[PDB]
Amino acid sequence: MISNNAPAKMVLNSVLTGYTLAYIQHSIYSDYDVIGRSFWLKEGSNVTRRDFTGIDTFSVTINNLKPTTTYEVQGAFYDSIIDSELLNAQIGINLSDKQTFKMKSAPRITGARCESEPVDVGVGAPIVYIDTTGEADYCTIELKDNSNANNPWVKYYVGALMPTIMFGGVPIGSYKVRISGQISLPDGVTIDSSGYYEYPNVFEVRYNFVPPAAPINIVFKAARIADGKERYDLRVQWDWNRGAGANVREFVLSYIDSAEFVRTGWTKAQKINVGAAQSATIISFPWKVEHKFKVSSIAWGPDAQDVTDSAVQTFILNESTPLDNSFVNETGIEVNYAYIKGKIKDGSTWKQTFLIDAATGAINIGLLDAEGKAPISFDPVKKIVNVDGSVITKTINAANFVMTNLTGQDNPAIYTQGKTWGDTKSGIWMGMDNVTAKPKLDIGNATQYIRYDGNILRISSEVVAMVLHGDMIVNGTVTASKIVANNAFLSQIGVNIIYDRAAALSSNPEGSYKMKIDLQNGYIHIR
Amino acid sequence: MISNNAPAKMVLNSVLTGYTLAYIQHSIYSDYDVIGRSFWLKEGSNVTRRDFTGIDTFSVTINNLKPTTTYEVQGAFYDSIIDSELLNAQIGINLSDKQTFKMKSAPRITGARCESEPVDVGVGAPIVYIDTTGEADYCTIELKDNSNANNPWVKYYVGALMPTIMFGGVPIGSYKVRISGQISLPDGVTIDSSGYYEYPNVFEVRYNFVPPAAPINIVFKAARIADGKERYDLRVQWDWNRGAGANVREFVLSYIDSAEFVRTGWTKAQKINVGAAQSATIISFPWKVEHKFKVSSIAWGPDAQDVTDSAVQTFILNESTPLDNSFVNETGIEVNYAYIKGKIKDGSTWKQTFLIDAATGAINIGLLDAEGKAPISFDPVKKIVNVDGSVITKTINAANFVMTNLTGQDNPAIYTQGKTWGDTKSGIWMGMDNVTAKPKLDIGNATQYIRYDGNILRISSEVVAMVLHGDMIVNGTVTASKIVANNAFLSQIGVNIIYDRAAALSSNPEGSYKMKIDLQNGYIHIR
Amino acid sequence: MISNNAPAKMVLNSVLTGYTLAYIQHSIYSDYDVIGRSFWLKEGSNVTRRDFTGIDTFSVTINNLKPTTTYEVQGAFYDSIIDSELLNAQIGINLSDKQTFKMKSAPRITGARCESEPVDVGVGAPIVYIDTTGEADYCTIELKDNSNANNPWVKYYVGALMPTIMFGGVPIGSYKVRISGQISLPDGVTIDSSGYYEYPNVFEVRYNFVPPAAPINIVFKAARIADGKERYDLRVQWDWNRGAGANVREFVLSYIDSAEFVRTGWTKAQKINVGAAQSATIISFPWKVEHKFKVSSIAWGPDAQDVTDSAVQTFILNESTPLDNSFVNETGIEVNYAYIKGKIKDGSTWKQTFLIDAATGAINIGLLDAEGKAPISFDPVKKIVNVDGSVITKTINAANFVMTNLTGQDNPAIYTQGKTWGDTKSGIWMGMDNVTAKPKLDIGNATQYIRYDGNILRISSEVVAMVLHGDMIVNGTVTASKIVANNAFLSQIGVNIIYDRAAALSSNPEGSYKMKIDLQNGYIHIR
Repeated sequence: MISNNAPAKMVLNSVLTGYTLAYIQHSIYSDYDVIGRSFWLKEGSNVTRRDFTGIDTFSVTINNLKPTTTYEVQGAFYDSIIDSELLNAQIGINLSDKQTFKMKSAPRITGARCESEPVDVGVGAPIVYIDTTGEADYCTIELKDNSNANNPWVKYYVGALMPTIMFGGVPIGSYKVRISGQISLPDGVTIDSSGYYEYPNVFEVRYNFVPPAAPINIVFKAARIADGKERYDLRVQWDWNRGAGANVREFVLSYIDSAEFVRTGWTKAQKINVGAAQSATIISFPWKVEHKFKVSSIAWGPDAQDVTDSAVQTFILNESTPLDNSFVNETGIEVNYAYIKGKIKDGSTWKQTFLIDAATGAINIGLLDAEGKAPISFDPVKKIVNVDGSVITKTINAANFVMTNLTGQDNPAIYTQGKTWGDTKSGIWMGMDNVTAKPKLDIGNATQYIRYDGNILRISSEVVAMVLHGDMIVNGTVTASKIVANNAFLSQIGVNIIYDRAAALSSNPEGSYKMKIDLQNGYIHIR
Repeated sequence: MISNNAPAKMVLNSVLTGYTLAYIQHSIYSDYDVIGRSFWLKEGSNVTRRDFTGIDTFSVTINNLKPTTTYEVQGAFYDSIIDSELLNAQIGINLSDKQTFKMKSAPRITGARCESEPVDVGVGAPIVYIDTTGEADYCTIELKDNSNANNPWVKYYVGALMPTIMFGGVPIGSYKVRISGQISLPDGVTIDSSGYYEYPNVFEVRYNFVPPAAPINIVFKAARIADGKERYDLRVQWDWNRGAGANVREFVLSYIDSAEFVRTGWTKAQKINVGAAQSATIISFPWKVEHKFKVSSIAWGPDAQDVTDSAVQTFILNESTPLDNSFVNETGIEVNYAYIKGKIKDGSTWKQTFLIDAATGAINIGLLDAEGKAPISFDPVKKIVNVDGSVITKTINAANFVMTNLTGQDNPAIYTQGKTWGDTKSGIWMGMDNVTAKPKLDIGNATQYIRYDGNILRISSEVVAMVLHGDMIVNGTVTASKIVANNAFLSQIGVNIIYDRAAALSSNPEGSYKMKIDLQNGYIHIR
Repeated sequence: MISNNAPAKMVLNSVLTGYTLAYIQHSIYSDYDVIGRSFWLKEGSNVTRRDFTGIDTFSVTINNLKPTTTYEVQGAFYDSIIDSELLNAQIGINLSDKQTFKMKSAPRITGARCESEPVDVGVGAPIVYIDTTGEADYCTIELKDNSNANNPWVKYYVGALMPTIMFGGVPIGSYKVRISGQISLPDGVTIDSSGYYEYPNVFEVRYNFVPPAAPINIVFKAARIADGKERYDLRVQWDWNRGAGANVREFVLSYIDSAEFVRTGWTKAQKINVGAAQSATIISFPWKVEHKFKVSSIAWGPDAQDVTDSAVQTFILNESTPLDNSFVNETGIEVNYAYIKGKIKDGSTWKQTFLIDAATGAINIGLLDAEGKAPISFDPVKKIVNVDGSVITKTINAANFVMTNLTGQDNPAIYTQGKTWGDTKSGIWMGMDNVTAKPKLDIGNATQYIRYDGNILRISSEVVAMVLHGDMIVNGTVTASKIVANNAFLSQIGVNIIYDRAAALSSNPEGSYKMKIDLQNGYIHIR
């Protein structure tokens, strides 16, 4: 009736599994003869045995646990009654009920990625999205600069595991992430770590700045003029779309002369700043000289910028298709590319005085009365110098005598307008008449006057009509109808019938005489 | 003298209170007959009893703790000596001193709020301010997209509690936060959680971009001209204030013609970019044509922008109140809106030659000598064609004979200036004199000349004065004072007293003769 | 053979050292008479002793540990067999082997610093770099606003220690950091803290915005003209470098008139916006009027901006060194700063008609035939009014008779060009000839005409040549060669030899007569 009742059945109160060790909580013992414990483990197909001599300890910590497996543990006590052999056999020794414990998996990375919002401008925070799927309580994460050969590892986040671990403040450059970890145990000193695990491939952080797209739908137009001077205004309009790249910042409008691009390309070209309205204007655009127009979509990134330009689009303003042209405000001196002129506004009669036209070289002055001419207007085309009138004239240098533009029917002459050779009026006419080819002339009326034609003259008037300043040896014939004188130193005579001035000047020349010597019929009558 | 001394008094070494369970540390036992422990709890007004059979365990973990209350716990041991009845009575059984333990409150949220700095431009980090006021050691925080019906919860921060928990990197969109938690215990396996606690109302994250305010205090001014051509320069100045909205970015100056706004509104309008100086300029502004001016305060936000405009303010430059006008640099061809002219600079005498004025239509040429006229200046107003002098004249087409502008006192005439009909000078005068209504004329001196008046003539001169080219039947009277001839074929005679040229041409016509037949007194003297 | 074998040797299973307390794990006891433990500690040169009465406890927690030292601990048990004296002596009492434990150092700060990327624009996250080098598991970090006298401390990060602790979201203003900490122990209730440790000197957070540098390498140039009107175009180019300050944002080009800066400085000055191309252009620049040009490098910071300007650089365009000048497009009215003119293009002959030059005051009209003159061109310089021809002339006001510009050798005269006094031609000549100083004249041919010289006349022609309208008292001499009449009322006579018209008019005046009374030789012949 003497026996050694074996120590009571073994129970396992609590199990806490580390990565490579499990801390197991058990019950108390008896039998006064115990030596230790004999723990059996079921790996799934193979079994192992361990021994823990010394009983003062109140819990056990198995080690050398094969990674990633659920084990079944068997508790037990043994005394000197049962030897090592029977312990191997496990008969007579009490054993625990079957309990299986899970090994917490190592910290596993499942996704690493950099991301932020599409950067518009300025400096923005780039976030780091690293995803882990293990289990621990003191996980550690480290980064290393991939660029250089040596890079003392750097640890940035230490804490509990998460499906997605995100933290900012990382530098942009190359950095690859390793993963570590530890698991705690109620026994204070013991602490189990995990093997380092680096991602197979590095990743690179960068700002989300992306070059934008160039503007499209370029359209042109212009306002014809300003008030005067024909200042032609050119406006540039275009549409820029959205959907790819970065949010474009402002623009820059660049253009150059057509004839200047050929000699040199897009250097020294005309450039102006642009607003956010997608349309800038040139207020005084050259006329008839073409131009190459380009619009640039300048972007802006946190570190620098980059520009995408539209395709070249040349255009020139001409007399075709202007709009918004209500700047024709008459000012009295209307300078235009097609003409420079001076006019005087009045009522509804735009009375114009001065003009120059670059279409026919016409030069006009003074108000118009002719169909297309004015008193002192001009026309170098089909040249003509046309003028009239002169309030003050105290001089000439050449005669201004002949009349031309018709060799025969503009008779060279200075005369009274409206009267000529053969008019009863008392007007005048002088010069070289050409309807007779020689000078005509007439001064005075048609009865008391002086007439002349190039060949001959007719002066049917007297004067007081022989006034004498010299001695005459008459080369013509001296005829007459009557004669009164004081004496006569003659040469040869004629007197048909001798009257006397005793009768001649006396009344009736056949009057009182005393002897009439008629030499015609033997007539000597003596009284 | 036989007794079972009850197990010694019970002490509670340490207490650690979880949310729903308290881990209590106790002392060791004796008496060889113990069964377990009998813990009494004082809720404040009601008591509960629990039993823990089995003594191998070294500490206890009460459960089912009513939330948010300080409990008084009573430790105890009991043996088979005292039954369940006496255990209920609690007499003879030793009891512990009175200790009260506090239950740590659940994780409580007290404030949730999004905030950052007022965004000027670019992408900025929006922070999330969530405030919790509980107590735990493994607090968890999760966000959920409020927008969609289904949103797999997301956990972002795991760590110790804090008065204010702030973490960035959250998306802008809708997100509401729940709160969880756990509390650890020295016993490894046990871990107590907390019930989920979602904020009653969601909150929405957004950038701190706010529309700015429009510019104010609009003021205009202009510089009158450029060097020449009267290029009028218009400047726009305005003041933009600060204190509300976002930090404005740049501006855009838009304006349109007055007469064009009526037909169409703020479309196809003139627009230019603006700087940060709050003032942009138009270098060649139209003259006398009004304009509607608006200045836009374009903002810029991280995702997009928005513009607040000022009120319309129309203005036109005129002859009133220009400034900074020191561009009057004479160049010799001064084109102006009020006149186009050409002048020659010299010393302090701005000698001007050419002119056209858009105030009176005046057209001027050549240097001035008259009060308001020049030799070939003009004035279509009160029209007059004024010219003088001609170095070369080889032609005319009409006579240029009459004189007008005074029908009577500008006598039609071409004559020597300074001499006329009745002057002793040897000058000339011709034409239709009108102070007598008919031609006056005089060629030569006052003694040997030819005079004429429209009616009659006076030629007091001779010629070699009867030169004869024809035969004369005299229709007047042929008088005379002396006569010399070679013969005479007469008709009737008169000879008072018969002298002879034997005496007449001979000296003393009463000289040598031989018989004088005087017919007056019977006088026949024969010698 | 009776003895009290002392309790077996003392072992120390595990040691966990707090800041001020160490939790030591030990073995179990025996001997039925124990009282407690006697722990000896080796500070390095001095020893201390402690006692722990009561054995129910299974581990010990020494306190009052001198900071920052490695201690050697000695375990022990004692029974009533050995008294306090022998316990002090430590003979007979069993003692433990020698174990030394390290005290974890307090949380030490080694570096505090604010840093971010150099801010270009917008709001950016400023990070806080605080470096700690201690050891704990619940480290705490707090910030305090240095500016104000009272600032309720704020705690922002709670977690494990790290070589460098970085967290964002801090306000910019003044903030100084303190450091705290705690260390956990397996015994649940006990928790050991650390003394507060504030950095000796505060630090201030600020954005990394820094003022940029002004632009350099300023260079000027211009395009001469537009199509017409001589619109001079001025371009401004400059280079801005990189390496210090912030990334400059855009620019602003400001300039003012030279003569206006003296009166007032850089106020009311001309200003235009600028693009990122570092070059803006003025399309119509004043000519010959200098200008002061400044280019501003406006920056942009998260809160506000700041501008650094370049040095003043004045320049004026003149006839020296323009470029890109291919805007000379003839239009027929070429307005220029040096001349305003109107010309008519044709073939390779740029036929020019109208002109005004601001170099010599020349005014030109009509096509040119002279070396430097045209029919109605002008030259107020060395003044001359030159004109010719008039298609219509119906009026004059002064004679236009005299000829001048040569007092003697431009004879005042209106005459037929190419003929004068002494030519056989039938032309004319009138006026005041000056080579004789008095009028010359001739009308008609050289045989039947009227000649005149200022003094005398020669009319070698007849008329039907004595036409009589009055009665003549001849004041000259009336000579003759022949006489025919009807009667004669004479005064005194002469008749040499009495013929008769009975013979005179009859043939042979010596013909049929009847008595010839010759008074010369006593000759009375009677028939």
